[PDB]
Amino acid sequence: SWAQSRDEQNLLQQKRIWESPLLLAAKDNDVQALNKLLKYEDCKVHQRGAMGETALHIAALYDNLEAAMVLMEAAPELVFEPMTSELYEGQTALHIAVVNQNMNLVRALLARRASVSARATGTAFRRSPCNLIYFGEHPLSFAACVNSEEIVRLLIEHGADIRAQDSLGNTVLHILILQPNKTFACQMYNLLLSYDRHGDHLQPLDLVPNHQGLTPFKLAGVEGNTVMFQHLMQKRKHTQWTYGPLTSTLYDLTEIDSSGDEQSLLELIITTKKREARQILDQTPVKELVSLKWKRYGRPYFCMLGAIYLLYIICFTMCCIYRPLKPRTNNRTSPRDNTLLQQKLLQEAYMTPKDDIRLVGELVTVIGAIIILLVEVPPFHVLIITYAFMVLVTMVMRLISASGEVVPMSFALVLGWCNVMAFARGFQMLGPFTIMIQKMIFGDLMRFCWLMAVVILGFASAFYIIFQTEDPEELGHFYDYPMALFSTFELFLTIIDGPANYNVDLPFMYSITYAAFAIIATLLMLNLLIAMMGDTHWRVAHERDELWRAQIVATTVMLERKLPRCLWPRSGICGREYGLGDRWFLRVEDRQD
Amino acid sequence: SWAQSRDEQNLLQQKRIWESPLLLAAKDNDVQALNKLLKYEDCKVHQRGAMGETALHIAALYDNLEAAMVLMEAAPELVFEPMTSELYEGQTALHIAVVNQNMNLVRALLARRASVSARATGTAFRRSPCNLIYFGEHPLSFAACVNSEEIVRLLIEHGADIRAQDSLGNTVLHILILQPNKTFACQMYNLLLSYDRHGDHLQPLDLVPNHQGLTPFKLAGVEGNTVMFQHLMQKRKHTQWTYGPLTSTLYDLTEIDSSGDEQSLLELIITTKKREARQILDQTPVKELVSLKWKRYGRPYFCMLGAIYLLYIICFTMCCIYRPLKPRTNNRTSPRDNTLLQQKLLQEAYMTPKDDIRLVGELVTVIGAIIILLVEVPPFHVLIITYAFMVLVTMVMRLISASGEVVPMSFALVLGWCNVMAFARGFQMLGPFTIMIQKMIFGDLMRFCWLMAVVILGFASAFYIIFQTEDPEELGHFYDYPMALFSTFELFLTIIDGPANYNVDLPFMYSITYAAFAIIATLLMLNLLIAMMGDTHWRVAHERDELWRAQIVATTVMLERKLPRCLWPRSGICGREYGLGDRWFLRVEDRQD
Repeated sequence: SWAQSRDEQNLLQQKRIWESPLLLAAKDNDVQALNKLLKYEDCKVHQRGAMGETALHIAALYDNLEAAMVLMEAAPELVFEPMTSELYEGQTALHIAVVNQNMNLVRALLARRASVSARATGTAFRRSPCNLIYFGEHPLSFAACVNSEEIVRLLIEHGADIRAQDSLGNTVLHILILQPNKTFACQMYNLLLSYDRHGDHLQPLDLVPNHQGLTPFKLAGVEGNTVMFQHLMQKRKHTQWTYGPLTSTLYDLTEIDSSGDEQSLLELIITTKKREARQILDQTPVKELVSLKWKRYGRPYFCMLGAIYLLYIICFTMCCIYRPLKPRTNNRTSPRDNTLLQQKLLQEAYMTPKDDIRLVGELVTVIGAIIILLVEVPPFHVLIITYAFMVLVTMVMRLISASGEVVPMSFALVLGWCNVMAFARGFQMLGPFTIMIQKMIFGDLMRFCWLMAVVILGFASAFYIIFQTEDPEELGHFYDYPMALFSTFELFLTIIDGPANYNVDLPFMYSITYAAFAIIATLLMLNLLIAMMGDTHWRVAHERDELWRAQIVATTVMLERKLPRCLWPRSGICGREYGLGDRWFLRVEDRQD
Repeated sequence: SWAQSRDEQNLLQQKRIWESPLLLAAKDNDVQALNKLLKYEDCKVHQRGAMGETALHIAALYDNLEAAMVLMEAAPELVFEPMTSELYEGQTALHIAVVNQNMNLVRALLARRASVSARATGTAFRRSPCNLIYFGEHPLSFAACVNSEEIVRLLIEHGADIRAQDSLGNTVLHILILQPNKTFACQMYNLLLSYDRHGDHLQPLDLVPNHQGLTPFKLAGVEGNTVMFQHLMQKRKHTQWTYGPLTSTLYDLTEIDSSGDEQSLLELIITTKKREARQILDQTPVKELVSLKWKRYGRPYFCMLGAIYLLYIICFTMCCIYRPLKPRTNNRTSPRDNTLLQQKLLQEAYMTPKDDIRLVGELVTVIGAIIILLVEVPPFHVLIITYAFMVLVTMVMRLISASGEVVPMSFALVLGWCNVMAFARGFQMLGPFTIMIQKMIFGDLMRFCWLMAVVILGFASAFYIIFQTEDPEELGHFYDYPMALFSTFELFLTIIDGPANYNVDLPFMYSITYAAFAIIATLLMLNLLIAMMGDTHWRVAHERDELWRAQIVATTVMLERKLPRCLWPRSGICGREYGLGDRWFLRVEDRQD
């Protein structure tokens, strides 16, 4: 809707230039038409367009070098003119001549003393999926993005401050990484770091964060610009001796796995929604860390948590398959050939001190339940926190001592068991299968359960109307509509045997309909779900160890934020005694090929 | 952990050179800084690093030719200096100058009379997956591996003994095969066999075993260096007449299928854990043998064993489906609507001489059981040896004459039957299906049963808590927890019909949970196993006849070690009468294309 308002504003600008004789003469450089229009008669030069145009902006935008030469004699001060409002705010013609790769008015605007500190604070320049581009505010940032090297160099030779920022806090190095051209923009990164002359006594342009606190090295990791990222590692690495085909290189390891303000590089690789930024994990200075971090101190510290969780659920259940549950001494003959039960769940009979051992084993879960919430005072926490509710619920179900106690118990038990699926990630060749289950359910099945619920609410609603006629004493598959859904559900998954009596005849509309149910659902709708399962399985295993590797890291940093020090040293060997400084290093070796 | 100790030692060497002014001057060839440091003042030259450095080692290692020229005037005897300890033991600068492909100090070290017999016995040179390289001890072996031909030739012209060995017994030909460059290293194999001048009266360098007894021809087969292997067959073959497009070539067949110390080449191709070394079996002098060895004398000798095994198991079942087993005259009414039985297994009633024919047929298995153990006094022996236990167990179950006799009987029978799966390998287009079953179970299923046991110990543990309430007289799927696992197990494999009564109402938490069991397991967890089956099936049949060919050979040599001679001639025709010698040959023909 706003883009239409961008388009409604845009054509109004075209109708505006169509009516003004100056700006329509500013479309094409008809200089003989201009000098009759400009030099002879007295025309105002502040003819504003639909959003703040001048003729000086138009000839700069439609590549009229020669027409703007006439404009410089007539307009000495329209260089000092920003574009006005609502898409272009603070844009001048110094920006515009840069965007069209040159004009040599570029040289003439500075010969008329243009302002290179002009900030393009418009909406149509701000970072958005609405704009198809993003180049910041300053024309120096407009210079570096379009890959025009000498045009950049001219701005250095007129005082364009490299250390400028946008509203987002992004400097000119941050804009170069955000461009979709990756190799084509990498050469500017070397040229613009040739002009980092002083550094302003701290962070010499390569460590300056934005408003959200992002160095361009880490932001390169966030966007996953892999080609740029290898080029920034060339600066970071500091090679030691080389031994023929061997190279004892030494990566720097400074912003990777800190405990800083954003706590890592690695979590920022995880917590973005950009799927493609996880390609960095195959790159060797990061790939070596997460293998070393997981091999020693990662994997056995995980399984030591994993061994505790198995003994927890076995204990639970041991205190959940043994339940008090007297024989039925209460109200007897309420099930008149009807809802059967005889246990009724003992009130406070906590005698027989085998039950005191059970009372010990019950308290093992309860104390362990509080620990999980003492962890989680702030896709698998949603298992274990909902595990932590139901253990607390089933004790409140015992302190109040109500009746409906199995209904939180069954949520508690199977999610307690199915949460050790999460522990199968640290047992390699079992990792991404848990990723596969998440890919089936929230990726394919929940956008397919809307298809199965259509069919199943037809036939179950159908069969209730067919078997409204019959005595459900024979053929009790559809005695009522609530279980009719459940009864059709496993005919749909080929479990219930198919309702057939053979003592009496069936009604005639049943035989057609349940046969039509068989064709449309038993072989067809079921197997088309299986091919969706069979499609995504081949999608995962073709990228297997990748999503295994992404599983390890996000597990690892999550383990670090909830485990203290003095049991975990920060990986990579230290400095200051081997004599480089507080930067902590790790080395890696390679053959040439 | 040791690699960190390699890295902790490595940076300490960097801090060591950082503090010493001589070695830091030995980093870059600042000769004007050196002559003030060396020629003017008196500096010791035995400045040892963190593991035994000299400045003579450093300039040799960081490619300072000119700095080492100053070192030769100052240090006449540091050429005679090995690297000291714990990674580099016995390494001198004569080794180091070789590794950097030249220095012409290479010529000058021998001009200072360097020792080419120096043995690099360090840990960081020994064969390991910790080291990324392996080049032995002697610098002649360091010369040939880096593919520097004239630098090799210089060592011949100063007395480098080619016949030297490492601690492993590997000569210089063994190192050339172990390099990952295959074509790039093959040219050294011709050049170094140009200098096998005498041969030391026996094994002229091409038949010298190591400490584990490996000729380089056979070791080429063990590592599967296929490109090198074809080049070694060029030496072995001895071509006869050629007839236009025909070529009556004649491969040598000496170390392939011996009865020597390592009993073959072929078993060594099998019993390595290297999967890729079985690529040799497609190469034509070996591919022709195993086809000829299996076509005649391989296949019908296998099926003659296979015909015996079928009549064995048929005579096994014949004395196992007829069992003595009286009617129940003993304790009657112990199953109070409970565990039923009426046979109780007769003690010693061996009358009715039809049973004596059974007593004959029982002794057929027992004698045949001892033969299998008389074979196996020292993945399918584990079938037949466990077959051999249970037949012995079921006779000890008869001599003691105990009761629990069917429990070893059922292990005995189905593994007796399923061991003739192994006999389907010699019946082409049935071979690799038995390989597929091993690929499913130990390759995919046992790294997936840990996933199924998670789900199945939830829901079976769940349903026991749901159906703790109910009378199990109706709906006896879950009367107890031990059979509750078995009852959920075939709901998981879509066998048991789904527990549904329709006389009474079911408990409410059942209907949700068993429906949730249906979604997560019946279509989802089951079919994702099937796609794993459907993945590896396409992996096997794409490489079908390969793993069929590997199946034949490992079957064949296993048949040779347990069958004597005078029924098996060693294949390939003989010599000494056709006039070449004791080497036994086989010929093969080919069109040009």
